[PDB]
Amino acid sequence: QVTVIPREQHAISRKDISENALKVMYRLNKAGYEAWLVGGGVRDLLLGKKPKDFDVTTNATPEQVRKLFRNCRLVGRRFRLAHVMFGPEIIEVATFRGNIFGSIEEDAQRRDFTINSLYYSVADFTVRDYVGGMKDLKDGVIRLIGNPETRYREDPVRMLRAVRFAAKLGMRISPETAEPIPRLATLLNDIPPARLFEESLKLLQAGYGYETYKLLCEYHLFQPLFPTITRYFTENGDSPMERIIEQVLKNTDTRIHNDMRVNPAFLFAAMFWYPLLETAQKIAQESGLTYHDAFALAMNDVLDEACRSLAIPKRLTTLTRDIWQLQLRMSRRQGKRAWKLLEHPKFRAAYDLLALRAEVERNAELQRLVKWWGEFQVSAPPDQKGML
Amino acid sequence: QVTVIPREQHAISRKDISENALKVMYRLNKAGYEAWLVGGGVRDLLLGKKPKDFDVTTNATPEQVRKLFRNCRLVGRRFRLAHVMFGPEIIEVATFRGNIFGSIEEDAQRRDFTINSLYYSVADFTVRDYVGGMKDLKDGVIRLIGNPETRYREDPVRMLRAVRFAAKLGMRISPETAEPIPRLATLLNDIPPARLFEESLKLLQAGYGYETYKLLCEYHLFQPLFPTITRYFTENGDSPMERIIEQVLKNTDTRIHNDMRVNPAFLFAAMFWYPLLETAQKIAQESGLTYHDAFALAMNDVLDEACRSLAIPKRLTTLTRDIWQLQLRMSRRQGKRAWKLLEHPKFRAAYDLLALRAEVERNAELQRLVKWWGEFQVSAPPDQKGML
Ligand SMILES: [Mg+2]
Ligand SMILES: [Mg+2]
Repeated sequence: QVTVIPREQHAISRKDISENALKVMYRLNKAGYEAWLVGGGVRDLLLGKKPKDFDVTTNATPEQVRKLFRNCRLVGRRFRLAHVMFGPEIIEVATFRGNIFGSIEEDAQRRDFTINSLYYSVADFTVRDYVGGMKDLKDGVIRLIGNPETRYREDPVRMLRAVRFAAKLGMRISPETAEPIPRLATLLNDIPPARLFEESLKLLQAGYGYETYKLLCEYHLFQPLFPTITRYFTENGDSPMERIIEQVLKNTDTRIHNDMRVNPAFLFAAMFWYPLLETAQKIAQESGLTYHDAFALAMNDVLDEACRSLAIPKRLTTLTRDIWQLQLRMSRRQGKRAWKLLEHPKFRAAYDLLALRAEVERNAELQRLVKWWGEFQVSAPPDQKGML
Repeated sequence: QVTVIPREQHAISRKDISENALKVMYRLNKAGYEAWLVGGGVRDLLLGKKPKDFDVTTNATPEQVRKLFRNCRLVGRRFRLAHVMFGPEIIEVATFRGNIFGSIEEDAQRRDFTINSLYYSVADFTVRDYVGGMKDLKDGVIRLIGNPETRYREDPVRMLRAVRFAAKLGMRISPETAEPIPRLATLLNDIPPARLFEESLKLLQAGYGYETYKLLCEYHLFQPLFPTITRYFTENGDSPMERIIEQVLKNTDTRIHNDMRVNPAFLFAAMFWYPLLETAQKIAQESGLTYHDAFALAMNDVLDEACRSLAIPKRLTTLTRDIWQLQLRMSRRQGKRAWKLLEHPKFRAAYDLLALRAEVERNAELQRLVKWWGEFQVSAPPDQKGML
């Protein structure tokens, strides 16, 4: 009913707050086609927040669009979606969708959620709401577009996004859009591990991982992704592993909010720590082997388990292992062979994993290794001498 | 004299300590060529220690050493002196010198010091002492070769080497080999700037820099190199700049010896600190403007006149700029920018410069900033937050 809403009444998504990606819409409008702003920004802008990306949408063949920007630095590849560069600014320019494409209204339906589907045009300063969009955005409601049941089945990932946005923005998930999940959760295991990875970092790294974890668990959507971990929760609720994941997420959340670059390998080596430590002690007694070699074995075990669900890059995995290895050495009350560690490119991680280990296990013996490497890592060579 | 010494009369020097340049010498010997092991390690082997390098000399022309090795990996270039590469152990094979190329007695002549001219042949397990070498190396005396006065004028840098070895091994410089230095020192500003740099680092950044600095001051060899510094020495003997330098050395020494790695950008940024700080006081209290901007000129000046003597690469200077910059940033008690700062690459250095600035000045309003940044960088995010 309320399809087109004008500048004065829409929380002024004030023209001037649009990264000059207007210069790209202009070349479109000034070229016969029409161009719009969708999801990402238009959502945030209308809310109030500082948008985190501007995505334009046009009705120009992904072909015509390629022609109109020969002078421009457009990073090709990939169908429908055309890319354009400036500085630390890249502009997504996707053609509508629907023989394939068609109206701006046809496109508004293939999109996932309501709020993420509001259109803005700089030409008339109006925003088109061909979905609950506006109302939902107002009430703080994440609502899936078509028939939940059907869409989820078509692309199970949508279940994850539905919960992610729900935790990222501070709103509740739509009723008819929430029911299906607990059931269909299982449906993710049919997804390339390559992807469940990509989409997993967008959940926990991204800066809202604590809340997003509170949800991914309360919708059994955590199960499919992290079996190796699910397995160890204690109905109790205070397992030291459980605490570790909660904290490491609150902390990784702080970092991302205070702009501090973060480690993806750290995250995993933190979550999978106790389960690793468990499979370590298990193979120890069940095969009377030496601890250092039992643990060294367990690493391979836990990884190809997780790796089975989340395709983790061989890159990140190497580090992880190291972040763990150091958890051994760093305890052995070492001597003049410690400088060697203080130097490891991973000492920082390893340390911060020991910061936590001592924090959650409220173990005084461990918390000593930390108060020690605490001094020894910031000390100066003279004192660092004596210390050893 | 005693020209040749047998393996039964010369310190261990058992062929089994000669890593495997042996395979480079054998290939020559099998070809009707002379293989002598000369220089550093050949000296050390006698003392007992372990050779840090293995170089070899032969009566084979450089274009001959090329044929008999066209197979192996020759990191060629460099007239004379061919480069054989095993990998983490590269061997140098250089041709005898003189009309151009000559014999072993001829080569032993154009060689700087005594102990650095003993030859060894796997062929007959004998060391060749054409120069004083043996005696010198026993008594522990750094004696030059020909006529001190003329060789120093030939290549002034030779004097720097004189102290360098004098410091490294625990030996004394020969009387005749010393007399000229105080007088001839000034001959160093007639030496390319970039070249001094090499030889400057070869002195301090070599893990002997404390003993080598003292010997550079006692022979007035320091002055020609770091004019910008000499200028602020105080008659009283131990100012704050005069402690800062002895410490940065004693420490950069400690590191190198406990096989750590070391930042040169740091070494300098430390020495030249107070001087910069001095050009700040004047540039400020005169032509009076803001301490920040004043301090910004103080940098360009110091580096300019300092880089007039030493040729510090644009690279190194830029990191020096940083370490200094951070000394103010870190100064002002504050936060939220803190993380944005803790993430700075040259932060590790900056901290350690404050480490010293506090030690030397004994000022408890700095040792205070240290006890802070010290704790703010070892504790995890929950505390790192409350500390602001
Ligand atoms: Mg982007
Ligand atoms: Mg060398």
